[PDB]
Amino acid sequence: EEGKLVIWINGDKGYNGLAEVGKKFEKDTGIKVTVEHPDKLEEKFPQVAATGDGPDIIFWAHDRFGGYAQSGLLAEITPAAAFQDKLYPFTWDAVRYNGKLIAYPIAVEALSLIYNKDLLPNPPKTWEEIPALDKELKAKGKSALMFNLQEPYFTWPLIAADGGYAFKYAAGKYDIKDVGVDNAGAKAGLTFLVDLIKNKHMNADTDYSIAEAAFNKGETAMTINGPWAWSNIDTSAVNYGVTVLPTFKGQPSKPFVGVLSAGINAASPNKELAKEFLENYLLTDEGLEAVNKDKPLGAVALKSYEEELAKDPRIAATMENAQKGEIMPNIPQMSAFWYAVRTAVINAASGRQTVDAALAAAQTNAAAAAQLYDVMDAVPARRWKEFVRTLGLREAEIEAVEVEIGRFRDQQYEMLKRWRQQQPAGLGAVYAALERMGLEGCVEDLRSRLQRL
Ligand SMILES: OC[C@H]1O[C@H](O[C@H]2[C@H](O)[C@@H](O)[C@@H](O)O[C@@H]2CO)[C@H](O)[C@@H](O)[C@@H]1O
Repeated sequence: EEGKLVIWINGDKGYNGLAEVGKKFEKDTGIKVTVEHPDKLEEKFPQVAATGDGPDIIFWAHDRFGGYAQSGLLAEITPAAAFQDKLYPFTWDAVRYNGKLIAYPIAVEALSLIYNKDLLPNPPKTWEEIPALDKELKAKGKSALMFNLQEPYFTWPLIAADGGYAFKYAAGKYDIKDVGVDNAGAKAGLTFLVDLIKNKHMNADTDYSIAEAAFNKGETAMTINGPWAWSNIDTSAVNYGVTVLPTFKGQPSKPFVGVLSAGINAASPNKELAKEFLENYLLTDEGLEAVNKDKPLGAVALKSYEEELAKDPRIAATMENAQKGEIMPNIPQMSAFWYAVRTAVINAASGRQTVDAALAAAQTNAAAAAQLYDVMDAVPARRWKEFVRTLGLREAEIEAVEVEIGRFRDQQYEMLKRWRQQQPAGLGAVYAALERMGLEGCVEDLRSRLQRL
């Protein structure tokens, strides 16, 4: 409410360093700033966004924000040109949706190969030598590589290496009908990983926590993680280097590059309080450093502080894997891409389906669920569950998109409920709700539009 900014950020980031920026904002303003890191906040936000229980500011990679923006869930970001010139232009590209800036870019993230120099002074240049490397390391009682296999964010670089892609980009924007998840490149990539499991070089149940504790206790020679993981490795007794990810079939693995961004809730009563903290407190040299001290940000978007961080060879390696990778689209159809790839990798890793059944299933489901967003606002009110039931698409990854779209539609009805009570609300979500509620909603919609002038 008024007199407080509640901020949502994921738990693997420096929320205590971010809180320290919230203290300094309170010493000058008296305004209290609370930072919390809820479980599944990226899925919890579309549930409580337009309600009085949503955050004022939400921190996540830029790929989740276009679904928020298209729903009208976030207020438009309009900094002065003098403030925009303080950040790199490509960071603003990642937060521009339909010509509108929708968030504040914070830092550039990219996965890197992190290795123990004591167990491995020269890291492998190719994926293909980890099998032979692991055998020599399992004789030593250890393993070669352990990383999170439960999230496709970590496994996508190998899948993308030989030619996999999410949505084909061609001349200005992406084609959601062109998904490259089961092409010859993505199959060879996922086959190599599955080959590592069946050959006893990796465990299919390895997650983030096990892979981190194994590397930080010297049990595996390598892991794959981002800049946020460096702080936990510093505290342990391992001398580590970070460098390029291995190549596959002679081509560099292409990770999905995420730009950590801060979006402002369109239903927040303290939008101006949020921009002042963001523009004049966090996005400063001493604000970024308070967070980077907690757990590192990576290549920050602030050009002044990025001069100091570019010295770090760990930052240079992050940028090298980011140029070899590709930036994530911010389109709402990314949620459909992820949900379908998570199931394909887990099913192929556990052997429940072959690499071919897994990647062909995800290809059709990701291309089918992508079209649901094109009619999310068209389906008339009270009819979304009826619409879903009629289609009969009973696939887990497709209905995960149906549920989120249903969550998006509910928040637009909350925005209309507040807007009718002269409360803070996003006008785009108000109109999106009104334009699916019959002829009287379209009269109330346009009548409103005509008084705005
Ligand atoms: O897994 C940790 C890592 O996850 C994030 O990457 C996400 C992506 O941003 C989401 O849209 C999700 O659907 O897909 C990926 C997970 O599979 C962040 O990019 C990163 O900061 C975070 O550490």
